[PDB]
Formats: sequence, structure tokens, C-alpha cells
Amino acid sequence: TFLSCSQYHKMYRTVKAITGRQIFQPLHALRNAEKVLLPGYHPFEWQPPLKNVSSRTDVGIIDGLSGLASSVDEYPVDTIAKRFRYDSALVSALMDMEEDILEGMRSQDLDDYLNGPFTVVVKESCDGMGDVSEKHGSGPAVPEKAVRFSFTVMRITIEHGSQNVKVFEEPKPNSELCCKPLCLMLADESDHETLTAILSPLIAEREAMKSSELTLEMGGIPRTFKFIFRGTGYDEKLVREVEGLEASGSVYICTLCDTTRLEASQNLVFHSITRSHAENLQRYEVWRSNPYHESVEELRDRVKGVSAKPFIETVPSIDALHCDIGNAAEFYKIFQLEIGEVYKHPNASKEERKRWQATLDKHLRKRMNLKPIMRMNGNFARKLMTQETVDAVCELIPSEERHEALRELMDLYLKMKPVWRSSCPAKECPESLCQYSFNSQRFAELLSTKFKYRYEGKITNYFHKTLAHVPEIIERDGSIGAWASEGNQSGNKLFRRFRKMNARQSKCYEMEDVLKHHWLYTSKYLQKFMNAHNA
Amino acid sequence: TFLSCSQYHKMYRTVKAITGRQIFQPLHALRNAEKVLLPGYHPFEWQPPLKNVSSRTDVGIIDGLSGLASSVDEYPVDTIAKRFRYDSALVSALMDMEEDILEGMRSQDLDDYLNGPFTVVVKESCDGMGDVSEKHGSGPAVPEKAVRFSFTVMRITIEHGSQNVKVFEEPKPNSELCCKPLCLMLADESDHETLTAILSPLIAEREAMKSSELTLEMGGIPRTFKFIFRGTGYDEKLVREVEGLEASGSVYICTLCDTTRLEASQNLVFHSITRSHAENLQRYEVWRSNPYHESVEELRDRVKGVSAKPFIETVPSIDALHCDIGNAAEFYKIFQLEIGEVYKHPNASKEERKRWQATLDKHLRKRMNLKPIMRMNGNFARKLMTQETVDAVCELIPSEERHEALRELMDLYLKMKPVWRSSCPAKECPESLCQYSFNSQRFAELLSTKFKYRYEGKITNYFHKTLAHVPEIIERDGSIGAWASEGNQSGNKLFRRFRKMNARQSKCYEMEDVLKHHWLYTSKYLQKFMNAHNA
DNA sequence: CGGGTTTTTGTTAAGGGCTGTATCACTGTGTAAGACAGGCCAGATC
DNA sequence: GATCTGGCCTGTCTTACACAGTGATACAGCCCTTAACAAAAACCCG
DNA sequence: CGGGTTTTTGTCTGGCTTCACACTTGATTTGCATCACTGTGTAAGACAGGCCAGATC
DNA sequence: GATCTGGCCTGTCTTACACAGTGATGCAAATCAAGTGTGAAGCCAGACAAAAACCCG
Ligand SMILES: [Ca+2]
Ligand SMILES: [Ca+2]
Ligand SMILES: [Ca+2]
Ligand SMILES: [Ca+2]
Ligand SMILES: [Zn+2]
Ligand SMILES: [Zn+2]
Repeated sequence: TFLSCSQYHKMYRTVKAITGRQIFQPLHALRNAEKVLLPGYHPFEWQPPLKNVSSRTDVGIIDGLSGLASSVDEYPVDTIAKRFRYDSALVSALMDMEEDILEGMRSQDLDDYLNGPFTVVVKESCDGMGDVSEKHGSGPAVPEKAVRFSFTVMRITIEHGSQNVKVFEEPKPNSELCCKPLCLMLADESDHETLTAILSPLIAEREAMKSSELTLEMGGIPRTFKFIFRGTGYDEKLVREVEGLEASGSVYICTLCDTTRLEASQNLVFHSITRSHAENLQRYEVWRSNPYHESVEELRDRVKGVSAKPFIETVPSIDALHCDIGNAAEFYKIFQLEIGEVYKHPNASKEERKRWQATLDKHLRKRMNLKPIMRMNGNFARKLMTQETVDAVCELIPSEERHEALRELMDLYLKMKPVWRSSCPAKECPESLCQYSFNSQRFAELLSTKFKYRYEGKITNYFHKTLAHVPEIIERDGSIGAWASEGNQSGNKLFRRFRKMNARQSKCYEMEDVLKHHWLYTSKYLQKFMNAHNA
Repeated sequence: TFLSCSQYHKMYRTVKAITGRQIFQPLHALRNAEKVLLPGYHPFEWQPPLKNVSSRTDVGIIDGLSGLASSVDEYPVDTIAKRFRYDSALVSALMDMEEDILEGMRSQDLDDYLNGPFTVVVKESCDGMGDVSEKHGSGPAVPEKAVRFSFTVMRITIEHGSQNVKVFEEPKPNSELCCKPLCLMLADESDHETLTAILSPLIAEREAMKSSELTLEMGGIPRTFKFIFRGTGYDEKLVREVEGLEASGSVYICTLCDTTRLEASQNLVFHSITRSHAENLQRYEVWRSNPYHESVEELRDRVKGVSAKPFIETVPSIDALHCDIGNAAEFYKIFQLEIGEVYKHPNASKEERKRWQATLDKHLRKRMNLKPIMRMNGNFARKLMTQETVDAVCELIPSEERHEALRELMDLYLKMKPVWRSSCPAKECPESLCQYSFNSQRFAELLSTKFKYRYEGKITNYFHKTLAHVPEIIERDGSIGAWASEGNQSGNKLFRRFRKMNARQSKCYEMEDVLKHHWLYTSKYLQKFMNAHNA
């Protein structure tokens, strides 16, 4: 309930004074009871020991700069960052769901006196949250950004007998309160130097603890764990910045295959995900050495766009949220243009377009109760992509050809959305799952012909993604929308709320408190209570 | 505790689910007990019936605009305003403190079943609190102001037998929890037209209920109330504007007497109070009519600087908060002046001055660690009026005579301050009061002799108020601290809080809700619970 | 009113774990009108 | 054209406009053992 | 391993309490669901035409 | 002088960067208002007699 400290004291003391009894507990008896949910309280043993990692088990908050020498003689740094160690945070994530994993193995008809080598499957995400300042006193504010690195326990399993049996899955994967924060900093997502400085220790630990066994007593017997990390919450901009690729508006578009933007337009859907991470490392090495002595052009053509040392590891996937939003904006543009009726007469001035936009806005508002926006909301997208909107727009297009065109377009888009939309299309919507190939293919066919006036050259990349990489990702990784960033993006409001109402205003502790509160919020043994009214 | 209407529901359902038996009441049963405290719930009748005031007893939150016709053909008015009536607010303010007045009646050895002609003393106040907006869209350069008109009950007195008795007195008058709001609006405090248009009905009701009696049952049997209204919580700018004088830069300074600065600076302290409200009004009349057929330059002098129609009967008296802050900044500037020792070499330019300021601020931050601030706050003002800091600056400054000429002046100021800083100095410091004559005339003589290089012409206003009036205003009214605006001012913060934790986002309920919550907060039948742990 | 019951009352003392307020370090900014006073001056008038 | 101004331009000086709220830390009471000596309003038959 | 020796059991009839279980039909609290409303144009970066200033022939 | 070209300059298009939370109204479903006559249950009153952890063998 985002209460402060003094407020809680007021409520407690007055309840006690009135009703005689003592329902709520005092403060010190609350600190001494939260010290059991932050990291670095439990005992744990790595084996074999972790290279380059300390062995102590008393590591709570630690400084994000990781001991970066900051004097007037070196590269100036002026950021703030706080973080948990990876291993301690991970063991706390485990000891905050001991009860759930026990209930799981019980329901699955197993023995609780079992300490088989469970395998965890984690999801990692990192999205900037710029413009989180506010005016202090009475005046303006300064545009300072921020970045938060966080993960999510997603699927715990165990190989009993001969096959693996699933013991725990997340109910709502990309929810607002099951992405647990791990590090946060007041930096920018493009200040590559500072970003790498802060995220180098975390990636070092994440690589180190990938060939070991963690041991800790899990309610009685001691139990062992392996790990499998799958970084997916990265949006297109990040995944295109860190992993090594060039900027966003390149000629090489898809971060999974390697085809020129033009070449995507000729052949739409027959490609194959062909971009690992070690491949990016060796390609950057080729770019650096240049063993064949080619000019910059032929070189960049050979290495397929990569021109920087891949700094992090990231699996190739589709950020469902931004993908849907981009498709929606794409359809908005095609509606504007179709009001333009430019397929007959092209290349108008940059006033007819403004007129088309304004009349489209007024019309759709007065017919569907939709106020005009530019920064498109996901809600705005869901409200726009409705067959009713197509029917309301079709009056402003003269001919039946455009009628049937827009009709078929929206119909196929809504027959393809559920596949990459649901959280497990393997069972929840298998019909579109088995139709998706033919569906997307005919969609592409009528997109090339009926609209060649627009998609004859440049085709925006998200279309290529939605068209030629969704079936393979499905077959590879089960769900799609499960591994999305929306599980994190919603945390921005929590960040701002905490920073406003729970902090100490020192720019140094001022992140310890925010991170601690976020961790506490996102626990599970602490929500099993707030969900009590479900008897 | 500034909870919401849904967070409270969270707390309620979780407590009820955990401990079985409910400990917090539901929401509907909270609102049904909310109604019994908002104004407009009880019967009450006037004797004689108030002319121009309705007779109903079920008026809640009335639109402040007072049915102001706002059609494009008329004056464009766009502010928002909400209010109570005045009687329906006084009634509730009395009937919540029913128990606290009956207890006083008991303690003062009086037959409980008494229904004498009670008399209430009500202090009225008003002060603009601009810069309330927020750049929710992250776009700066958009200000907005607000105004709150509020009152306070301060003494309830009955005339038993031969004399009167203090059935009730206020513990801490100028605090933020015993000043009740009455109306509020979104308009610049100097937008004279809108201000009058909104505040006229209140003065109508106030002048109506000044020659009547309110009959109302008070704990069983009925009792009769009559009122007295003293308007005192007005800063300098308001009392200068609404009472109809020339602005603060005038040659005429004192809102209580009629003397020009170039005359009070010579006749130091022998004045009185001779500027009432009816005198002010008839003087505006003789201005407007101009019966003597005399030019403007001497007419202005004849009417002692009145040039507008005053529309609020307000009693004149020195404020406390702003007076102390003014004196503080005043002798801070005299410190900065004494750095340059300009008495020896005069007429320096405006760069030596900035250097003097920088030196003073740095020396003070090194010695007494007084932070640097542009807009002085009462905390700073108290921090700077110390013998320690004047001794530090005295050790910075070169010469010696300045040591006497500043330290003795400062200790005179400190010997003077409490008789007005206090809250009931009629008996708390009944010695400094009787010495105030000497204690102030010595200040006067020394400012006239060892500092006449500044105070030969222009003397600031507050240094005239403190000098000439307070030893008479004490005998006139009583306290000088209790009749101050510290209370309402402190309330300002609360506004913003409620505004973005309790509001329905309609710009027409965003003031209903704020007013209602502020009312509930500032009750007394509620704080009687939050003070349980004490008793 | 009172000596001795009638059921109690400090109290005051030797040290120790639990509670409940009082601090502690630490941050938010240079304005916006209005009145009066000289100084400069650029056309007014003899 | 000299000598005047009132018109304008600066050019200061006055009053307003935020420091109170956050988590952590630090002390002061405040119950807990016996224990005896004194102390104590309340009241009966004296 | 065992018999006999403890902390603690099955039931003996019976007399004095609380508690519920019915079925009675409306007068109420309590729990969710829903309602109207209220935030602004990018900001870096890749690529392509087209002038045109200035090199060449 | 004629002609190609590299550099500058716009101009276009790609990914990005904020809307859930506020009080209130309104149905809809459990809950109680006093009703009464019966279980029915329990409290065990020491006593008499057997069930499972422990000294003497
Ligand atoms: Ca992003
Ligand atoms: Ca984002
Ligand atoms: Ca003011
Ligand atoms: Ca104020
Ligand atoms: Zn691709
Ligand atoms: Zn005066």
C-alpha cells in the first residue's frame, strides 16, 4: 500500500491505543523480519567454485560502479548505480518460492525428500526509462534518464526417472510484479562507455555461473540447481546496439537473418534464423583484421553489417509489445494514405497529407470516440485494430476494390495476431498456429500486388519479422509473447512512485531504498498474503 | 494517513481474510459516517432570519461561481471555484466540538444544562499559494495559481452570572490542523475582478450574520450562539490590495496609520492606529466624488493614498511570520553591507557587492555551516539571528567599533522579538513586555545615530511596524502570534498532496474532493482519536 | 478523634531485553510587478 | 540657436513566491527477580 | 525378551449449562463491476536525390 | 570553356521515447430481524477398570 514509515507508525499506535490489543507489529520487529527477504541472508555453496566471484554469503546492496576509479585524471564518470550480486539475488529468488516448488512436486506426484538437480530457466530484460526527473521546489526540471536491469524466474523443472518433469511455471509471465530488479543506474542507453562499465561485472557473473552447481538447504534436505539463462526482454534498439549490429535504419534489417532491406521486398517469407552470438564475435574479428584487404564497401558487404564487438549475449527473438505497436502505426499510415487515394495520383505536397491526417482524426473520433494521439498506446493499438474501424473508414474510400482490400487486410491481420499474442499458443490457439504459414503467405501476396505503390522497395522490418520468423521461433521456443519486455516496462510507474514516496534524498542511498522496496514488492512469499481473500 | 479509496480496500480485505474477524469497516459504512461530519447535516435556525440568505439546511458543496452567467457574449471567465455556505460551515464547526466545549463548561464549574448567549470569536484569513501545477506532459513553462479562503474558531465564551468565562480556547491557533477551509479557487491572487466575483457572496453572508442569533441544540437542550469575526490572517499584499490602498511601493507605508516613510523615519515612535475600514470607505468616496475641485497631486495626499473601493472589512494588525522573515533578511543585508565597511568609503559599485555577498556566504558556510539560499525560509531566519553567527561575522569584519555596533544591536533585537513571537505573551513573558518601551527606543536611537548612513531617508515597512505599533496592538487585541497566518500558509503543502492522491480528474470534481478531504483532515472530532496514545 | 486492623502502597535498591520518540544527514531557485528617482535628451519656445 | 522640459530610460527598492519528509540510528524509560523497611488511606469499637 | 510399574485413558449414571438446527419472509450490509475523466512531438541515425563549386579534361 | 564529381543540404523513413488510477454509482448476492421447540452436546462428579511408556527380573 506504498505507505511511508511514520504513517505506518501512526496507524499502528492509534490502533493499539483504541482497541487495546496489538494487531500490528512495531517497526524494529519489521526490519528484523524484512532482513529475511533481501539477498545475502541464506547460506549457499557453489560447486565447483565460481571463477572471479567472491565466496562470501553476506553481499546485499553493492555499488554499481564496481570500484571504478573516478578521479580528475581518468575518464570522468558521474553516474549512480546500485546492484545485487547475481548469485545471492538468485538464491533469494529460490528461497522466496520454496513453498511453490514443493507444492508443485507434490501435485506432480513426486517425493518431497528429493534433491535432484533441478534446472531453472530465467528470462532477462533491460529497457531504458528516460525522463524520470521531477521539478523540485518551484521551477523547471532536467531531462535525466535511467536504466534498470532485471530478470525473471520463469520455468523450474527436474529430470525425474528418464525424462524431465515440469515442477513450476509462471502463471502470468510478463506481469508487472514478477520481474525482479537486479541493478539500476542513472545513465543513458546510448552512452556506450558508462553502460558497458556498469554491465560488465553482471555479464561476467552471468557467464561464470553457467558451468556450476548451486547447493542450499531447501526446507530440510539440501538441494542442487543448474541454470539456463535466455536474455529476451531486449527491445529492437538495444538488441541492435549491444549485440554488435549497426544503427536502426540500416540496409540490413532483421536481427535474426541477414538480408538487405531491398531483398526482403522481393522474396518475403522463406528465410531462416541464422545469427548466433559467437558468429557475431568472429565476424567482428574479421572486420577488425580485414585479412582479404577489401575496401570498406565490400568489407561491410561481407560481414553483413556487424561493425562492433558484441558486448553481451542475447538470443534472437521478437519483442511482441513493440512489434504490435509498430504494426498498428503501419496500418495507421496506410489508412492516412488511403484517404489520400494516392494509388491513382501520386506524390502530392506536404499539405494534402496533413489534411488527410486531420480529416481521418476528426472522422474516427466522431464515429468511434477515439481522441487523437501520436505516441501510440498499446491500448490505442488494440482500439484501432478493430474491424469496426475498417468499416467506418471504408466510406471515405470510393471504390469496392479498396473496400475488399482493406477488409482482407484487417481480417488476415486479426487471424494472425493471436499466435504471437497469446502466452502459450501451443494449446490455447492451435488453429491459427497450424494456419499461420498459409495465412501469412497469402497476406504477403496481396500486400505485394494490391499495394505495390508503397511496398515495392522499403518494407518496414517488423513486417518481415511477423512474416518469416514467427513459425520458426514457435517451433524453437514454445511461446512468443511470454518472452516480452512488457513484463518490465510496466515497472516505470513503480520506480517513480517509490522514488517519490520512499527515499532519503541523498542521490547515494536514494537508490538503495528504491531497489530494496522494488525487491520486496516483487516477492512471492510476500504476495501469498495479499492474495488471501481467495478461500 | 493520506490513503486512497482502493489501497484502504486492499488493507481491509487482507486483514479481514487473515485474522477472520474484521477490524476495519467497509467503504460504504465509512461514507455513511463521513456524511455526519461534512457541513449541511443538522437542523439550525436563525433569529431573526438572515436577510438574503436561504433558509434550507441541506446545502453541501456549492459551486463557488455563484451562478455567474458565462456566455461568450459576456466577460470570459474560466476559473474553477468551490465553497460551502458560511452558516452551514459554522454550524458543523461548532457541532463537532460540542464535546470539547461541554468538557470546558464542566471544568469551569458550570451547570452543564446551560443555554446562555454563547459568543464565538472567529479569525479569518486568506493567502494565494501559486505554482500548484505539474508538467505531466513533461512540457515546461505553464504556471497556475490558486487561492484558499479559510477561517478558524479561536474562543468560545459565555456570560455566566456577572462576567464571562472561557468555555473554550484554542491550544495552538496558527497551526495547520485547526484552520478550516471555506472556499477555494484557481485564479491569480491579483486577478482583481475574478477575486471579487468569487469572494463577494462570502462577505454577503458574513455581513448578514452579524446582527442575529443561531439557535441549535447542543448536546440535548438547545443553545444560542452569536459571533464576532476578526479578519487578520492577511499577508501584506492582500491587505494592501483588497482594503484599497496604493501598492507596497507607495510613499504611504503603514496599513494602520497615515504617515509617509520620509516622516516616520524622523518622528520615530509616537504613532497610533487611525486607519479603520469605514473611514477607508468614506475616504474612497471623497476621492471618487472630488468635492473640493482640487488637483490630483494634492487630492492623493488628502485621501492618504486610497484609490479603490475596499470590499472586505478587515482589522489591521502586524503579521508575524512575514515580519520576522523581513527583519531577518533586513539585517542580513546590513551584514553584507558591513563587510564592505561602506561607512568609511561610500558609493561602491555593483561588483564589490557581489564579492561581499560571496565572501559572507562562504565564511558562514565554513563557520556555522549555514547553507546558501536565495529565498530565505523561516528556518534560515531563526538560524541567522544568533549571537554565534554575528560573532563569526564580527570576527571576519576588520574594524572594532562595528563589534559593539552590531552585537549590541542584535541582542536588543533578540530581547525584543519574543513579545510578538509568542502565542500568549500577555502572561508568558510579562517582563519584556513592560520593558518594550526602552528595549525598542534604544534600538531606534542607535539606528538613528550609529547607522544613520542608511536610515536617514527610506525606512522599510516592517521596521516601522515593529517600532511603532505592537506595544499598542497587544493591549488592543491580546496575542500577536495567535493572530497570524502561519496556519493557513502551512496548509499549502497538503493541497498538492490531496490533489494527486484524491481526485476524479474532471477539473470540476478535482476541487470538490480536495475541499472535502481538507475539511475532514482539519476536524477535531477526528484528531481526538489520533491523540489516543497520549491520553 | 484513635490503636490496631483492612486490605493494601511506596520505594527503592541492586542490572537487562523490549518500545517509543528524538535526532541525523540531506536535499529543492532567482523572481514578478510597481513606485519613485534621477540622468539624458531631442524637440518646444522666445 | 540657447534653455527648458516631459518623455523615456534606466535604475534602484519593496513585497511576495519552496525545507518538510524519509529511512536509519540512538538513546531513555519500563516491565522483568527478591525483599525488607517503611508507608498508607479506610475503618471499627474505643 | 518379559513381568510388573508409571503417565495418563475408556466408561459408570446423571444433573445443570450453552449451542445449533430448523423453517419464517423481507430489511439490510457487503462485494464486485463499471463510469467519466485526464497526459505532450519525436530524437538519434541511415540513406537518397539534387544543387553546384569546383576539380578534371 | 565543357563536363563529371564530391561535398552540402535538405528531405524521407526506421526504431524509439507517457494512461492506470481516482472517487462515485449501481446491481446482485449473502446476512440478520426477531420469531418458537426440540436435539445434542458438553461439563465431567470420583470410580472402576484397562492402554501405552518405564524399574525389577
Ligand atoms: Ca527501449
Ligand atoms: Ca520502454
Ligand atoms: Ca501571500
Ligand atoms: Ca503564502
Ligand atoms: Zn528477418
Ligand atoms: Zn504605522
